[PDB]
This record gives sequence, C-alpha cells and structure tokens, in this order.
Amino acid sequence: NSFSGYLKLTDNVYIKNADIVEEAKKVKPTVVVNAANVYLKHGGGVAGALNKATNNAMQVESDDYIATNGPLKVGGSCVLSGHNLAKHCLHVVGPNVNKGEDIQLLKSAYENFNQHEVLLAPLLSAGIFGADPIHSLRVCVDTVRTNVYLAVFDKNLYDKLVSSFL
Ligand SMILES: O=C(O)C1=C(c2ccc3cnccc3c2)CCC1
Repeated sequence: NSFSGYLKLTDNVYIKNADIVEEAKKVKPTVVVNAANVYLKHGGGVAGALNKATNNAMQVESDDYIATNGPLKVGGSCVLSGHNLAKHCLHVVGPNVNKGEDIQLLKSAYENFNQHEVLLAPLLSAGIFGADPIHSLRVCVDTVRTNVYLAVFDKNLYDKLVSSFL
C-alpha cells in the first residue's frame, strides 16, 4: 500500500492522475477496485485494462463466479482474486445512468468500499456509465469512510476534479 504522489482531498480521500493498472503494479495494494458490470464481463474502460493486465485470468475467474453465484445487482459487489495487481479485486457495479439505472445507486455502489480499510480505486459510473465524474467524486467523498486512493487516467478530467474540489 506504498501510494506516492497523491493529493489529499479529505481526511480519507486521496487523488492522483495515474493509470490504475500501473498504480496496482507499483503499490500491489491489498484491494484494487474494478468498475464492473453485473455479469463481470470486462470489455473496456478500467475493467478491460485490469483484465488485460492479468492476461485474461480475471475474466476466467469472473466467469466461474457468475456460473456459481449468478450476476451481481446494480450497487453491489463481490471480492475475487487481485491476481498480479493486488491481494484482492473488489468488483463494484455503479449504475449505468445512460441505460436508465438510478443515480441513487451510486451511493450504494460506494458503500461497498467501507468493508475494506485501504483501497486503490477508480471513480464509479464515469465513462460509458454516463454519470458526471465530478458528481461521482462528491458521492465518494460523502459515502466512503475508509481510506481510498483514487486514480484518474485523463489529465483533463483530473484537473477538473481537483479544481472543483479544492
Ligand atoms: O480514469 C478513469 O477511471 C476513467 C476511464 C478510463 C478509461 C480507460 C482506461 C484505461 N486504462 C486505465 C484506466 C482507464 C480509465 C474512463 C472514465 C473514467
């Protein structure tokens, strides 16, 4: 959990303009959060990048979880192996507001982070899920009470987040 170059936003939320895959390889955190979908099909965005960094080991494992347990619900999570990126991967489903999923479930999605003392994570429901990433940061800040180190890939997005927060 050797995080470096993070800007402290609140007592428990830190942010960095970084590739979450590279942060996971450097830090080897106890928990890396995946911005997952209900079937754990890691086809793009952070999910695609984390799965690609495990050479598809995350996807094989996720398919077996789904065969045995069925899909997650929107706002829910499951803990699986972190493979070579972390001890554990907490897969969390935020709402896809572009598919009419309720934004109220973004709070429920972030509540899953509270079962873990320290996490390396992306912002939830950003990108293709369609939520406003600055709103997603506000929900994170209001909801997460454990220590969360957020990695943001896009410098343009990172600068907008840091400008709006501090
Ligand atoms: O910074 C992020 O968490 C976001 C995105 C993203 C996309 C593609 C990535 C590819 N490799 C690593 C991280 C990536 C993150 C898209 C929406 C917000």
